[PDB]
Amino acid sequence: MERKISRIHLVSEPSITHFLQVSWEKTLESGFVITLTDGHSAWTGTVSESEISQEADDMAMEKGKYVGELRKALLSGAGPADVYTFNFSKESCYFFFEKNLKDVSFRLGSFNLEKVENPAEVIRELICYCLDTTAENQAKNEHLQKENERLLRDWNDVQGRFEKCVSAKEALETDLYK
Amino acid sequence: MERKISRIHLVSEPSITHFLQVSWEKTLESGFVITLTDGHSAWTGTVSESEISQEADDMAMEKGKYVGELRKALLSGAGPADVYTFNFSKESCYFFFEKNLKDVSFRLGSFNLEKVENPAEVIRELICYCLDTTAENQAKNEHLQKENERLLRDWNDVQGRFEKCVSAKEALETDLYKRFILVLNEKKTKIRSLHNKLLNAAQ
Amino acid sequence: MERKISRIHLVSEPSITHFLQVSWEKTLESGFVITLTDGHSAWTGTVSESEISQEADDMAMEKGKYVGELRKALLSGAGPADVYTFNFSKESCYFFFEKNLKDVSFRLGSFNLEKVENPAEVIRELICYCLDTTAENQAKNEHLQKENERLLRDWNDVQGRFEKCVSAKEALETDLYK
Amino acid sequence: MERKISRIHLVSEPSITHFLQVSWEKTLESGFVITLTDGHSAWTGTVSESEISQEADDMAMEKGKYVGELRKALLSGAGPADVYTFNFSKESCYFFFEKNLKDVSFRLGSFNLEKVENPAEVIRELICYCLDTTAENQAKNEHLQKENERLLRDWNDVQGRFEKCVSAKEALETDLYKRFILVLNEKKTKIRSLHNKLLNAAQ
Repeated sequence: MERKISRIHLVSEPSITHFLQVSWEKTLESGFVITLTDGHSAWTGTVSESEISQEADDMAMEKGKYVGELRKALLSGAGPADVYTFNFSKESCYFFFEKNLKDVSFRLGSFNLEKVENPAEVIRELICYCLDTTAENQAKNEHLQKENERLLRDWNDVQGRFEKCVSAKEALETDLYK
Repeated sequence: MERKISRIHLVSEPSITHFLQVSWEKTLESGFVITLTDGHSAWTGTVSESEISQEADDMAMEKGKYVGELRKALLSGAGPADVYTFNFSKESCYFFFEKNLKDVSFRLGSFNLEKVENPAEVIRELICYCLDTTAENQAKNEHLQKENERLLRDWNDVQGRFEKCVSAKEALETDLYKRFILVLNEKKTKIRSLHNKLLNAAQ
Repeated sequence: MERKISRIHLVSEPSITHFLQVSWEKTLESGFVITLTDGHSAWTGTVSESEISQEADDMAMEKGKYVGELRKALLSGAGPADVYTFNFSKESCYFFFEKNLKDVSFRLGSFNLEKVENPAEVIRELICYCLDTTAENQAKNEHLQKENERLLRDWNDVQGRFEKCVSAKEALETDLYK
Repeated sequence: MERKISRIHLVSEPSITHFLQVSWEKTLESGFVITLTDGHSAWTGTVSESEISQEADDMAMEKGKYVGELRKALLSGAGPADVYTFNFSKESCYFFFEKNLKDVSFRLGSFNLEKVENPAEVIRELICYCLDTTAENQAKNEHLQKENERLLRDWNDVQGRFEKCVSAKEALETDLYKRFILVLNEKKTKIRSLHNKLLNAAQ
């Protein structure tokens, strides 16, 4: 399974940074689970692959394009120009996000999130994930430097073999064969 | 500032995974702030450079070795055989940790942690910090990657330019050589044209 | 425009008191200008609202919290416990301030200050500002006392009206109506 | 000690604003120290109680009125119609000021000012002094403010307690009154019960 964690700002609470954890199986369009967090409370919701496909229809868009918008808006895939906003009512339990073109905004999606009974468990899980992840990427990068390091020392060996070659030549002619 | 995050298990709470966030400026030896979390509440404390030197003396251990111990116990820098344990009284807010040696554990250090009034902000700050870290590292990957692909190309085409130089010089030289041979010959062809027609011109 | 003038002590010159003049338009986070003075020389620098927001990020803090720290440290908003220190190199032109928690200090900010070509003009301006200000606050307080004074004399009138009321009563019954 | 700061304009330097800092102990009449500044350099001098009395006599002016003039000219206590001028020779260090009367200015006083070796400290001291003043005054505001809010409440609830007293007494009294009326009646109801059944008991 795959996930993406990102930070957003709710239109109703601009002084605080909320977080988004979105996870899916093979593809985002195959359906995904979405969790919103403020670091203490947690709200989760599910979106089936049929609700997605259905929404793309209601919007006169090709499923691919819509999914694309979903990536940009929910998996932090937005471009420098793209501007997305997010809304959530901690009473309504209704979460909706919009795209803004020149200040003219249009609904892009919306779903209901239910309050998580055990938020600290979700959060602990999120941190473990990040921990494992940072560790993996640390390794990869560490292993990648060993490789670059090898290339350099591996190259330094060629230098030496070359010098020894020249000397063998600047010699052999002048000597051995006279 | 430097910052390190890791998971630990409290002796009194073996079922719930706790997190430790250590922040410091230059070396751990200069002091450092330490935060503990269960993802719901947060406790923070500070350990000064003095307290660190004091503790190290109380164990008759040279600072270096001690700072190293703090590094292993508190920054996940512990070896596979290293057994460190952590203790925290949520009523006392006294936190001490010990290194297990010869089946017996010895207190390696301690400190007090005030309860954090606003845990959420602390957790938020941690996730913010992780996001930056994940993003920062991913980029270093991609940069190291290209730097890697770069080196690999300079190699793949060095033995390319090299084989060409030789051919070049291998050519200029052969001319230079064939010439000299020609010179050696002319100096002998004139000798015959003469010595023969010279014994004709002279005698 | 708003400003705040305060006194600090540079780690490198503890025997002398330096001064800080910080000014901003609507908000501190909207960007501000900072001037350091020793009463003779002057060093000024600017901080845009984007450098601020940027710094809060690098520090894993919410813009609001960071700005808060800036107020406490640069506009003398520190609490009794808070301890901030300030550094400046009159060669490096580099100014940096740190917060100290139990003697363990952490960088909080830093910027470059350029030497002011006409320090006495800045200083004269600062004094005019203080002058105007002291005058305003003098007025306000002076006007506020006239008000308190009015209330007291205004109240003394009620006393008299009351006495005249009683007398009218202790009379009317005993007299007029007999 | 008392201290007053103000801006003035020197006749010889109409473009640069200068500052005057006057310090004294009880009354200006007891002597006082005066400092002049352009924010770069500083000149200081002292004017004794004697010199002040001497000058006042040299003008056949009663001390009181003269001290008042010094107050207006040197402590910003000058009226809207008052025109005072100031003169300073940075080469002589002689400073004299005059009051403009009937289109002609008359010297009101003078004194010498030695150049201050360390101007910065003087300026620093002034800003330090202003900081204290701004802080001290702001506090008096806040204190006067509360003292104000206080008085306003005692009023808003006095007409409250008052309306209640009346109701209280307005009640106790009505009982006290209704009783007496009852007494007056009983003294007449007995009269009838008797006089009628008494003319029956007697006759």
